[PDB]
Amino acid sequence: VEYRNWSKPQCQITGFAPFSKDNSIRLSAGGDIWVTREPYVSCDPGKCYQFALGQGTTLDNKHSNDTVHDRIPHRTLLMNELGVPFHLGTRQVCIAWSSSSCHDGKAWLHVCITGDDKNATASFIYDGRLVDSIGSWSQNILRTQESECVCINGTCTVVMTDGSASGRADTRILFIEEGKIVHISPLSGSAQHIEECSCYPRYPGVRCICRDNWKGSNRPVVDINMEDYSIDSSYVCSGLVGDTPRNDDSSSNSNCRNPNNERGTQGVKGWAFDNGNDLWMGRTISKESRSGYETFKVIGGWSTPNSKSQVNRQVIVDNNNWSGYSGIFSVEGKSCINRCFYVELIRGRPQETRVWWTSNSIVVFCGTSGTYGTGSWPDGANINFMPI
Amino acid sequence: VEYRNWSKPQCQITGFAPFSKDNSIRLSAGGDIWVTREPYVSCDPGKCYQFALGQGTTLDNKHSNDTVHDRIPHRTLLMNELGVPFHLGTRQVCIAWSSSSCHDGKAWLHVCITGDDKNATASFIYDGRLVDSIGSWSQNILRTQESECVCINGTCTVVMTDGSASGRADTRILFIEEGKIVHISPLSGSAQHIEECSCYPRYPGVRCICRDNWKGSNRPVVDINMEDYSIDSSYVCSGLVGDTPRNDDSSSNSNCRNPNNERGTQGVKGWAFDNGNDLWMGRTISKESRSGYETFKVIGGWSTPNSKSQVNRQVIVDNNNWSGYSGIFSVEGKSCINRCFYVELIRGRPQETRVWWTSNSIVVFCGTSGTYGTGSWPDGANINFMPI
Amino acid sequence: VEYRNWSKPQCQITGFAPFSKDNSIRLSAGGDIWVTREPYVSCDPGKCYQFALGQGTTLDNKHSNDTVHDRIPHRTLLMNELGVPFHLGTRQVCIAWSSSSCHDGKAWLHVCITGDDKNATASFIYDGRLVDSIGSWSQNILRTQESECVCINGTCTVVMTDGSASGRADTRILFIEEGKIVHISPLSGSAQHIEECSCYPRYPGVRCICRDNWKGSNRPVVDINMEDYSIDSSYVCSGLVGDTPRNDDSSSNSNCRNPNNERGTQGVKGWAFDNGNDLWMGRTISKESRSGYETFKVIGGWSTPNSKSQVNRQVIVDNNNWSGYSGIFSVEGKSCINRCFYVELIRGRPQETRVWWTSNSIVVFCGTSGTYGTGSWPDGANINFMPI
Amino acid sequence: VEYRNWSKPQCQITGFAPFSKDNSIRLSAGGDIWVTREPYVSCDPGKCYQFALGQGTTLDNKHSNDTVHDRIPHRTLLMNELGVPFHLGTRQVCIAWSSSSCHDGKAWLHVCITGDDKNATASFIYDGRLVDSIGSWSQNILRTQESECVCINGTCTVVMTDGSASGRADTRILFIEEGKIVHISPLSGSAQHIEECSCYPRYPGVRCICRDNWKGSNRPVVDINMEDYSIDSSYVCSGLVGDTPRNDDSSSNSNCRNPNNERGTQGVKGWAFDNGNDLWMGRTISKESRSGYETFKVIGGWSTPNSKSQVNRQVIVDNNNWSGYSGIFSVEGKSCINRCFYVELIRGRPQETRVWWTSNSIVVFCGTSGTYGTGSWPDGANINFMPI
Ligand SMILES: *[C@@H]1O[C@H](CO)[C@@H](O[C@@H]2O[C@H](CO)[C@@H](O[C@@H]3O[C@H](CO)[C@@H](O)[C@H](O[C@H]4O[C@H](CO)[C@@H](O)[C@H](O)[C@@H]4O[C@H]4O[C@H](CO)[C@@H](O)[C@H](O)[C@@H]4O[C@H]4O[C@H](CO)[C@@H](O)[C@H](O)[C@@H]4O)[C@@H]3O)[C@H](O)[C@H]2NC(C)=O)[C@H](O)[C@H]1NC(C)=O
Ligand SMILES: *[C@@H]1O[C@H](CO)[C@@H](O[C@@H]2O[C@H](CO)[C@@H](O[C@@H]3O[C@H](CO)[C@@H](O)[C@H](O[C@H]4O[C@H](CO)[C@@H](O)[C@H](O)[C@@H]4O[C@H]4O[C@H](CO)[C@@H](O)[C@H](O)[C@@H]4O[C@H]4O[C@H](CO)[C@@H](O)[C@H](O)[C@@H]4O)[C@@H]3O)[C@H](O)[C@H]2NC(C)=O)[C@H](O)[C@H]1NC(C)=O
Ligand SMILES: *[C@@H]1O[C@H](CO)[C@@H](O[C@@H]2O[C@H](CO)[C@@H](O[C@@H]3O[C@H](CO)[C@@H](O)[C@H](O[C@H]4O[C@H](CO)[C@@H](O)[C@H](O)[C@@H]4O[C@H]4O[C@H](CO)[C@@H](O)[C@H](O)[C@@H]4O)[C@@H]3O)[C@H](O)[C@H]2NC(C)=O)[C@H](O)[C@H]1NC(C)=O
Ligand SMILES: *[C@@H]1O[C@H](CO)[C@@H](O[C@@H]2O[C@H](CO)[C@@H](O[C@@H]3O[C@H](CO)[C@@H](O)[C@H](O[C@H]4O[C@H](CO)[C@@H](O)[C@H](O)[C@@H]4O[C@H]4O[C@H](CO)[C@@H](O)[C@H](O)[C@@H]4O)[C@@H]3O)[C@H](O)[C@H]2NC(C)=O)[C@H](O)[C@H]1NC(C)=O
Ligand SMILES: *[C@@H]1O[C@H](CO)[C@@H](O[C@@H]2O[C@H](CO)[C@@H](O)[C@H](O)[C@H]2NC(C)=O)[C@H](O)[C@H]1NC(C)=O
Ligand SMILES: *[C@@H]1O[C@H](CO)[C@@H](O[C@@H]2O[C@H](CO)[C@@H](O)[C@H](O)[C@H]2NC(C)=O)[C@H](O)[C@H]1NC(C)=O
Ligand SMILES: *[C@@H]1O[C@H](CO)[C@@H](O[C@@H]2O[C@H](CO)[C@@H](O)[C@H](O)[C@H]2NC(C)=O)[C@H](O)[C@H]1NC(C)=O
Ligand SMILES: *[C@@H]1O[C@H](CO)[C@@H](O[C@@H]2O[C@H](CO)[C@@H](O)[C@H](O)[C@H]2NC(C)=O)[C@H](O)[C@H]1NC(C)=O
Ligand SMILES: CCC(CC)O[C@@H]1C=C(C(=O)O)C[C@H](N)[C@H]1NC(C)=O
Ligand SMILES: CCC(CC)O[C@@H]1C=C(C(=O)O)C[C@H](N)[C@H]1NC(C)=O
Ligand SMILES: CCC(CC)O[C@@H]1C=C(C(=O)O)C[C@H](N)[C@H]1NC(C)=O
Ligand SMILES: CCC(CC)O[C@@H]1C=C(C(=O)O)C[C@H](N)[C@H]1NC(C)=O
Ligand SMILES: [Ca+2]
Ligand SMILES: [Ca+2]
Ligand SMILES: [Ca+2]
Ligand SMILES: [Ca+2]
Repeated sequence: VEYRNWSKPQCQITGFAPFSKDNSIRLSAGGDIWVTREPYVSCDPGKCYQFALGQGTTLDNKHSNDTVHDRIPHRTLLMNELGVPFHLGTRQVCIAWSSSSCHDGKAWLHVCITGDDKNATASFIYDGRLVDSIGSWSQNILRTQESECVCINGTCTVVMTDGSASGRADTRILFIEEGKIVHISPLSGSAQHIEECSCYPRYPGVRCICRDNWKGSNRPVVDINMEDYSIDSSYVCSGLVGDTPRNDDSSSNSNCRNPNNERGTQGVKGWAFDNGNDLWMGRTISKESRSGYETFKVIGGWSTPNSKSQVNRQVIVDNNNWSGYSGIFSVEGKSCINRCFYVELIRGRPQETRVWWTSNSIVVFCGTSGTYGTGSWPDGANINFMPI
Repeated sequence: VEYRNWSKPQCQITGFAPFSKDNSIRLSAGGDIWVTREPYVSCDPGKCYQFALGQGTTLDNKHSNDTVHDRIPHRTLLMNELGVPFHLGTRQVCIAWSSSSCHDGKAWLHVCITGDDKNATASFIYDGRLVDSIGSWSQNILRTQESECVCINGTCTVVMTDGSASGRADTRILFIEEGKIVHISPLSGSAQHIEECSCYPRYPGVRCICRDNWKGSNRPVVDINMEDYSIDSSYVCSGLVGDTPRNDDSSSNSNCRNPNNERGTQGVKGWAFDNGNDLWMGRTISKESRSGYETFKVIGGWSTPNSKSQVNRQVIVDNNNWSGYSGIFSVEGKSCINRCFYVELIRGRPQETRVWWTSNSIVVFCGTSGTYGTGSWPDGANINFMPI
Repeated sequence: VEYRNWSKPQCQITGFAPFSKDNSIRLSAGGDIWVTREPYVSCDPGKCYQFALGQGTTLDNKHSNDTVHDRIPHRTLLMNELGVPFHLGTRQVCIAWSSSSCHDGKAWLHVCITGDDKNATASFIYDGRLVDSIGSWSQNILRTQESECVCINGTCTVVMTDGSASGRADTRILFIEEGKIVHISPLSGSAQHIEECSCYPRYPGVRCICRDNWKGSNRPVVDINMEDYSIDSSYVCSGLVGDTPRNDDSSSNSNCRNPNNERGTQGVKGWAFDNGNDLWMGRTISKESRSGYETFKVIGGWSTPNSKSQVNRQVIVDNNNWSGYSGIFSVEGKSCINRCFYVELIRGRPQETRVWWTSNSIVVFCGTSGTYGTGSWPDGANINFMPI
Repeated sequence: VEYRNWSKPQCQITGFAPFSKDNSIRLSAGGDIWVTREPYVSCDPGKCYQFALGQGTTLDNKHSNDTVHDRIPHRTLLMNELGVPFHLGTRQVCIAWSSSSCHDGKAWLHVCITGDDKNATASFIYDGRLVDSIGSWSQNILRTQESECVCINGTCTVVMTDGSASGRADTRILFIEEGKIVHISPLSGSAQHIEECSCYPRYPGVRCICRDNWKGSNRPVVDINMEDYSIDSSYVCSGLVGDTPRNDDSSSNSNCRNPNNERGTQGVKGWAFDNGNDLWMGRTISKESRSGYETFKVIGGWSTPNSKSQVNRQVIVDNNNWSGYSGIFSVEGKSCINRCFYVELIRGRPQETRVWWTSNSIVVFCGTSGTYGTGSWPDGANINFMPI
C-alpha cells in the first residue's frame, strides 16, 4: 500500500447526487441503536465509513437521558462501514467527546479527545495503536474538527482549538506522521475564530472551511501548507454566508478578510469548496435554526467579495425538517478527486421535548458531473413513535 | 481480477433445485428485521448476495405503517450475503426506491433511484464511490430493473423507463463502464411497454424478459447488442404467458411480436430464458393474483408462436400461499453458465389486512442437470403472530 | 490451496478435553436466537464451524411452536464459526431438513435435503453454487448424515438413505467431486440398517459409525474405499453398545456382524472410532432416554466380539441433564489427525412440556494426548425462565 | 508471518493516555449484552482484542442470577475486537472459568480451564485447534492469569496455580510451543503466594507482577528465563504497595523479598512494570475496597526497598466509583515496546444489592511519551436503571 497524495485535479461538478442514508432514528424505535451526535464520513482507498460520537448508550435505554450533560467520559468514537447503522456490534474506536479521523493510504489515524473540560487529553491512534498524546494548552475544552482530517504523502494535518467559544481562542494546526506529532503551527492570517474545520485536500496543500463562533456568520478559511507548515486564513468571499445564525441574504455581507459581525455569535459546523472563482457550499435553509439543508454554487463566491449570484441550488432536507452539522469528505476517482458531504439530522432535544434524549441520523451526497432531479431526504422518524 | 465475459454455453437443465430461503417474516415476529420489498439476487465471482429495498424501518416498529406511501425518501438498497436475513447489521448500499446491481468481475455497480416522482435521480455507484448520475427524462417515475444488471468485458447494461405505467413510456438502455455512462440507446423493436426487466448474459449479448404493464399479458423481450449498442425487442412466443393478470391457458395467446391485449393492464415482474427453440419460465399459479409460483419448460416456447405444450413443471410455492416479484440471476460454473431465480413472498397489505405493513421474504432456486422431487416453500409466517 | 488428503496417522489419545460450548438456550431467554436441532461441527483447514438445522424461527417467537411438525419447508442449514451462537446475523446456507457439510481443502460442500417426504430433493452446493441435485430413490424421506462428510484428494463421500426407518431401507454412498456426483455405490456387507452416519477419514479410506434404527442397539460400521468405490459394512464389536435404547451392560451383546436384536428399534445418532484393537466411543448415560453423556475406551472394542472391559471413562453431561445426537469430526494437527466430538443438548419437548418448542445447545470436546480432570457441561438453562 | 521476539527497548513513558472504553453495563440496560468478569486485553501484530469470562448468559435475562455460583460449567472465554461490546454475535473461544490468551506472531494461543474444583482441566488451543491439556496437580482449583500470556520466538509462557487461596499453594510456569507443553518449571525464589500474574515481555525474558492472596499486600514478582526455563521470584520494592486490601501509605512496607504481613490475606489482580530503578504501577484508590483506580511512577520503586516518593499520578477512576481487576498488556511500536493496561469496572453484587447479578465493563489506557490532562472514566451505569 502507498501513501495518498491526492494529486489529481478536482472533479468538475454540476451539483450533488444521493449517496447514503442511515435511517438511525427510525430504526431506534424498533431495535437497539446507539445514541450519537457529531457524525462524519471518511473513506479508505476502497470504501467509506461513517463515524459519530456515541453517548455510551442506546436510544431505547434509560441512560439515553444522559445527553443533557456535556462531554461525558462515556462518549466514544463509533466507526462502521457507511450505511451500516450504529447497532450493538459497532466498534468503539477510542474514548472521545471530540474527534477527527483519516486514512493516509496505509492506515487509519484517529484523533480522540476526552477528559476534564479544563484539562483534556487528545490521543493519537494510528494503525490500531496509541502513538502520541497532547494535553490542553489553554485549559478550556481542547477540541477538534468533528470531520475527516487530511493526509498527503504520509503527513496528516488536523486543526485543533483550545480556549473560549465566544472570544479569542488558541487554534493550532498539527502535523502527524504515522500517529506521531512532528510539528505544530499556530493559526495565522485574518480568521479571528476557528471551530470545527471541514478540511479537504487541494494538492499540494489542505484547505479548511470552518465555524466562527464569535463575530462571524461568514465562514473562515484556513489554508495549510504541507511543505513548510505555514498557515494562512481569511473568510469565504460569498455574500451568501454559510453559518447559522446569519442575516437574511439581502443584508448579509462578507469582505473575504474579517468576520462580518452579523449575528456572528454561535454557529454550526459546515463546509464549502472552491472551483476557480466559484464556490460550492451548503447551509441550513433557516437563517436562525438548524432546520433544512440546501446546496448551491455561488458565481464568484471564492474570488469576489460579497458575491450573491447563485445557481444550481438543491434542497437536501426541506425546511420542515431538522438538520445539524455538515462536513466535507473527499473521494479519489480514476482521474479526479470528488467532493462529497454529509448532513447530521438531529432529533430530540432541544427542539423536540416529548423525548429526553438527543440523537441523529445522517444523509450523504456526492459530487456529480452528470444530471439529477429534486427531493428531500430528512430523518423521517415520527417523534410520537419514539421511546422517551 | 479480470472482467466477466460470460463466454460459456448455457447449462443444459432438467429443472430447478432448492438453493436458499431467508424466512424473513417468520423471524420478524421474534427479532429486529427490516421491512422490505423488491428483492433480488446477484453473485460476485465467489458468492451470492441478496438485495432488497428497505422501507427505512424494521417490522416490529411503529414506522412499519409507512409502507402505505409509495417511494419514500427513506428507502435504501440493502445488501447481505445470500441467506443472511436483513438484520440491523445490514449495510444500506445507497438511497433507492428502485434499483439494479451487478458485479463486472472486478467490482460492484449499483444503480439507485430516489427523489421526487416527477424529477428523480439515478445514482451510479461503482467500487464504493459515486461515479455518475442522471435525472428523469420524462418527469414520471424514473425506474429500473429491480434485479441484477449484466456486465460483459467491463461494460454493464441496465434497462430504465420513465413515463406512464399505463400507456406509452420512454424506455432507454444504458451502457456503463466502471460506473460511467458511456452510451444510452432508446428502446427499438415491437415491445410496446417495458417494466422491470429480468436480464441475463447470452454471450455476446444480453437478453431481458420484462413486464408489459399496458396492453400485454405476454412478456416483452429486449435484446441488447453489447458490441454496437443496438436494441431489438419483441414478445415471448409461448402461448402459456408469464404475466399476472392473464387469461387462462385455454384462451391465452402470444404472436411473438405484439402485446396480446388479454388482461394486459398491470402485471408483475417475472422472468424466462431460452434454450434453443424451448423456453424455461416461471409465473404465479393464480391467473389473477400474486398467489403461488410454478416453473416449467415450454416446448417451442421461444420459437413457435402460441406454443402451449409444457413439460417439467415444478411447484415452487403452492397456490394457497402468496408470491410476488420474481427474477433471474446467472451463475458461472466450471464449463457452463447456470440460470437461477428468486421469488418474492409478499406478506401483509393489500392481501392481509390484520397488519398495516407490507413486507416480504424470499425463496431461491437454481438450474440443475440432475434430478429432483417436489415440495412447496412459502413464506411460512402466521399472520396472527405478527406485530400489526 | 491444496486438497485435503488426511494422510497423517491418528493422534494417540488418552481421552478428551473441553473445546467449545455455545449456551444457546440460556442465551435464548435474553436475546434473539435460532430454534435448531441436529447440530454438527466441521472445520476448514484454519478453523471450526458449527452447523445446525434451523426451524425458520427464533426461540422467543410465537413461531417456535412449529417444531411439533416434522421436516417443514422452512428448515435451513445454519453455519457460524464455532462458539458463535445462532444469532440473527447467522447465514442460512441452504434449505435443508437433513444435511451434511465438509471442506475439501479448497471449498465447502453442503448436501441439503428438502421437500416432500415421498419426493425429496438433495441439493449439492460447492464453493457457493449449486452444482448437482438428486431426487428420492425410494420415495420415503431421502436423508443424510447430520454430521460432516469426508473428502480425500478432492473426492467427498456422503452416506444417504431412503426408505423405512423401521425396516429394510435403501442406503447409498455418494462420491462427489467439486459438487458433482461422480459415482453412487449401494450399501454392501452385513449392516442391515443405516442412519445418520458419523464418518471420519482413515487414510486411504473413510470409516463411518452409524445408527441402526431397526434391529440393532449395536452401532453399524460402514467402510468406504475411496480408490474403487467399494463398500463394506458390519457392526461395532464392543459388548458395551453405543445406541439408545439398549440393554444393560450385563445383558448387552455384539458379534461384530449382525444387529443384536436387543431393544434394536429406534436409536440416536452417535459415534465411535478405532485405535488398533481398541475402541473410543460415546453414548448417553441412560439406557433408554437421551439423558447424560459419557465417553470411554473399550479394550479390544474394535477387534474382540462382545468385549466389555472399559477404561478412561469421562462424564461429559451428567445423567440429570438432557443430551441428544452426537457425532465425530476430525481436525488435522502438525503430525497427526485428531478426533473430536460434539453433543447435542436437547431442551423442550417432548421431555420438558412447560414450553411448546424443542431446541438445543451444544458442547464440544477434542482428543488429547495430555491429562484432564472431571466435570459436567450440560445445557444449563432453567426451563422455568424460558419463553413458552 | 514471523514469531514475535519483543526485542525492542521499552517505550519511555510520561504517563498514560485514554485508549478504549466499552460501556458494557450502560448498554446492557438497552440491548442484549453478555454478563462477564475477569476481562483482559491482548493484541495480535495488527490490532487489539478484548477478552472476558462469560457467565453463559446476557444481563437482561433471568439466568443473570447465576453469578452467585462460582466457576459454573457455562463460563466461556469471549473474544471481540477491542471496543466491540460483548453482544450476541461474540465468539465463545473455549470453555473457561479461568483463562489466559496470547498471540505468538503467527497464531493465537488460548489457555482455558474448566471443570470440577478438585479436578479441573486446562485446555491449550492454538491456531484454532486443541493441541494439549493438563489436569489439576493439587486438586484445588487449577487456575491461571486472567490476562495475556507472553511469547518470545515461538515459546509462550503462562503462570498457573493449584492449591490453597489462603496458604501455601503449588505454582508452576508452563512453556508452550504451538499449543504443546514443552516444559514445566516449579516456582522458585522468595514469593510465597502467586495468583493472577500480569506478565510482560522484558527481552530476553518475561516478568510478571502478581497477587499474593495469603500474607502480602506487596505484589510478588515472577521472573521467567525463556532460555533455560529457570524461575526467580521476589516482591515489588515500592513502599507504596499495589494490592487491595493494604495499609495506608504512612504504614505500608515492602522489603523486596518477603510478604509484608500487612492486611495480607485476600487481594486483587493488578500490575506494575519497571523502568530502570523506577516503577510504574496502578492500584485501587481505596485501601480496603475495589473502588477507584490510580496510576503513578514510584521513584526507586523497583530498586529501593520501601521507596515512597511518587510522581506523575493520574486518576483513572475516581474513588466514588467501582473498579476491580487490572492487568498489563504490551504493544509493539516502530522502535519500542509500549505498556498499556485495562481496568475492570465491576457492577452489581456484592457492592450493589439492588440487582442479583455481577458484571463489568472496561476502560483501557496506553503508555504515552507525550502529554495529557485529567479525568475519570468509570463504568457510568445507573444501578436503578438496570434489570435486576
Ligand atoms: C416426484 O417429483 C418429480 C419431479 O418434480 C415429478 O415428476 C414431474 O411431474 C410433473 C407432473 O406430472 C411433470 O410435468 C408435467 O409434464 C407433462 C408432460 O409430460 C405436462 O403435460 C404437465 O403439464 C400439465 O399438467 C400440469 C399439472 O401437473 C398443469 O399445471 C399444466 O397446466 C398442464 O396441464 C394442461 O395440459 C394437460 C395436457 O395437455 C391437460 O390435460 C390439462 O388439462 C391442462 O390443459 C390446460 O392447458 C393446456 C395448455 O398447456 C390447454 O391446451 C388446455 O386447454 C387447458 O387449459 C407437466 O408439465 C414433470 O415433467 C415431471 N418431471 C420429471 C423430471 O419427470 C413426479 O411426478 C413426482 N412423483 C410423484 C409420485 O408425484
Ligand atoms: C492537568 O493534568 C496534568 C497531568 O495529569 C496534571 O499534572 C500532574 O499533577 C499531579 C498532581 O499534582 C502530579 O503528580 C504528583 O506528583 C507529585 C510530585 O511532584 C507527588 O507528590 C504527588 O503525589 C502526592 O499527591 C497525590 C495527590 O495529588 C497523592 O495521591 C499521593 O499519595 C501523594 O501524596 C502524598 O505525598 C505528599 C508529598 O510527600 C504528601 O503531601 C501527601 O500528604 C501524601 O503523603 C502520604 O503518602 C506518603 C508517601 O507517598 C507518606 O510519606 C505520607 O505519610 C502520607 O501517607 C503526585 O504524584 C503529576 O506529576 C503531574 N503530571 C505532570 C506531567 O506534570 C495537572 O495538575 C493538571 N492541572 C491542574 C490545574 O490540575
Ligand atoms: C428538476 O430538478 C432540477 C435539478 O435539481 C431542477 O433544476 C434546478 O432548478 C433550480 C431552481 O430553479 C436552479 O437553481 C436556481 O438557479 C437560479 C439561477 O439560474 C438562481 O437564481 C436560483 O436561486 C434563487 O432561487 C432560489 C429558489 O429556487 C432561492 O432559494 C435563492 O435564494 C435564489 O433566490 C434569490 O435570487 C433570485 C434571482 O436573483 C430572486 O428572484 C429571489 O427573490 C432571491 O433574491 C437557484 O439557484 C438550478 O440551477 C437547476 N439546476 C439545473 C442543473 O438546471 C428543476 O427545476 C427541477 N424541475 C422542476 C420542474 O422543478
Ligand atoms: C480426576 O479426573 C481423572 C480423569 O478424568 C479421573 O481418573 C479417571 O477415573 C475413571 C473412574 O475411575 C477411570 O475410568 C474407569 O476405568 C476403570 C478401569 O481402570 C473402569 O473399570 C471404569 O469403568 C467402570 O466404572 C464406571 C464408573 O467409574 C462405570 O460407569 C463403568 O460401567 C464400569 O463399571 C463396570 O465395571 C466395573 C469393573 O469391572 C464393575 O466394578 C462395575 O460394577 C461395572 O460392571 C472406568 O472406565 C479413568 O480411567 C481415569 N482416568 C485416568 C486418565 O486415570 C479421576 O478419578 C478423578 N479424580 C477423582 C478424585 O475422582
Ligand atoms: C432522565 O433524565 C430526565 C432529566 O433530563 C428526567 O426527567 C426529570 O424527572 C424528574 C423526576 O421525575 C422531574 O422532576 C424533572 O422535571 C424531569 N426533567 C425533565 C427535563 O423532564 C427523567 O426522569 C430521567 N429518566 C428516568 C427513567 O429516570
Ligand atoms: C400507522 O398508519 C395507519 C394508517 O395508515 C394508522 O391506522 C389508522 O389509525 C387511525 C387512528 O387510530 C384510524 O382512524 C384509521 O382508520 C387507521 N387507518 C387505517 C388504514 O387502518 C395507524 O394508527 C398507524 N400506526 C400507529 C402506531 O399510529
Ligand atoms: C403453538 O402451538 C401449540 C400446539 O403445538 C398451541 O397450544 C395449543 O393451544 C390450543 C388452543 O389454545 C389448545 O387447545 C391445545 O391444547 C394446545 N396444545 C398443546 C400441545 O399445548 C399454542 O397455542 C400455539 N401458540 C400460539 C401463540 O398460538
Ligand atoms: C435468581 O436467584 C436469586 C437467588 O440467588 C433469587 O432470589 C431469591 O428469591 C427467593 C424467592 O423469591 C427469595 O426467597 C430469596 O430471598 C432470594 N434470594 C436472594 C439472595 O435475594 C431470584 O428469585 C432468582 N431469579 C428469578 C427470576 O427467579
Ligand atoms: C466547546 C465549543 C464547541 C464549538 C463551538 O461547542 C460545540 C457545540 C455544539 C453544537 O453547537 O452543536 C456541540 C458540540 N459537541 C460542542 N463541542 C464540544 C467539544 O463540546
Ligand atoms: C411506477 C411503475 C412501476 C412498474 C409498473 O410500479 C411498480 C409497481 C409495484 C408492484 O406492482 O408491485 C411496486 C413497485 N415498487 C413499483 N415501482 C415503483 C418504482 O414505484
Ligand atoms: C426419518 C428417519 C430419521 C432417522 C431414523 O428420523 C430422524 C429422527 C429424529 C430423532 O431420532 O431425533 C429427528 C431427525 N430429524 C429425523 N430425521 C429426519 C430426516 O426427519
Ligand atoms: C480460587 C482463587 C482465586 C484467586 C485468589 O479466586 C479468584 C477470586 C476472585 C476475586 O477476587 O474477584 C474472582 C476469580 N474469578 C477467582 N478465581 C477463580 C478461578 O475462581
Ligand atoms: Ca458564527
Ligand atoms: Ca401486463
Ligand atoms: Ca437401534
Ligand atoms: Ca494480598
